[PDB]
Amino acid sequence: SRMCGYCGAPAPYATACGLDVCVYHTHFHQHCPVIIWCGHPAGSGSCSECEPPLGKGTSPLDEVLEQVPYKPPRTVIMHVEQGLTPLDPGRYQTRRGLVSVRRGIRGNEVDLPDGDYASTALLPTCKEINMVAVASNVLRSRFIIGKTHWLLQQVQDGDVIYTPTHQTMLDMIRALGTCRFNVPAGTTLQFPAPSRTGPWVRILAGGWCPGKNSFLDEAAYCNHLDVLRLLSKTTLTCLGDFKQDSHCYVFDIMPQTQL
Ligand SMILES: [Zn+2]
Ligand SMILES: [Zn+2]
Ligand SMILES: [Zn+2]
Ligand SMILES: [Zn+2]
Repeated sequence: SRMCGYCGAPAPYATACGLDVCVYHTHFHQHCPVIIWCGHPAGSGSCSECEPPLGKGTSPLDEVLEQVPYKPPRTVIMHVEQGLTPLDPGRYQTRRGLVSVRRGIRGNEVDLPDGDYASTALLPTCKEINMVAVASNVLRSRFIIGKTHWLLQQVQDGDVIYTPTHQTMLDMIRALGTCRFNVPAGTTLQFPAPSRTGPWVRILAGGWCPGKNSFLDEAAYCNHLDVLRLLSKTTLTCLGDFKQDSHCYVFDIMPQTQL
């Protein structure tokens, strides 16, 4: 049961960039195309139903997306046999509507009859963003105004520490000492071996993973969409300089603490 990334209402449709949207919000997403009930992009004028003009979006997500130009992927054919496809896991727009492809024991599982289907993969740009949750969680978050001794006192084994780059991830691992992590695939840096115990250290672009308390290292330098993705699922304790395009808009609303 998918919910609208803007307002939280039931979302039968999705943007090309991966945001779920309700009937209303199909027409307020200027960033990229939204295929609607008639099968055409909203406001395209391909038929009577998609003739009405688009509106300008009023979510700060829409402001963030002004700096992220939509790059449309090429149409690829999804071969399906015995409920399996060669195409990677993800969400795809087809003539049967939206279709999910999930990794399983046998391979990439997809709930479609045997055949070949023209498909357009949705981008991960706005994957799992929920602005209703962001508005709630940001007010119960905290930006903490090196002072790594503070982090060691507060951090626990069940916590998760998100971090922007491979370099910042490496430096966080050295500062913590004993900690769990997965070494990023295709990295030029020399990471140490992950311990059996300790707090998890995860690369920000990997998205949200369940944890007790969550931290955002160098929050001012972090990708805006990834931050929103994180605040869609949990409150954060943000770290580093407040400022150093600019930092994400959420940090103007977020409560602060010194020391
Ligand atoms: Zn909506
Ligand atoms: Zn979009
Ligand atoms: Zn139409
Ligand atoms: Zn600001």
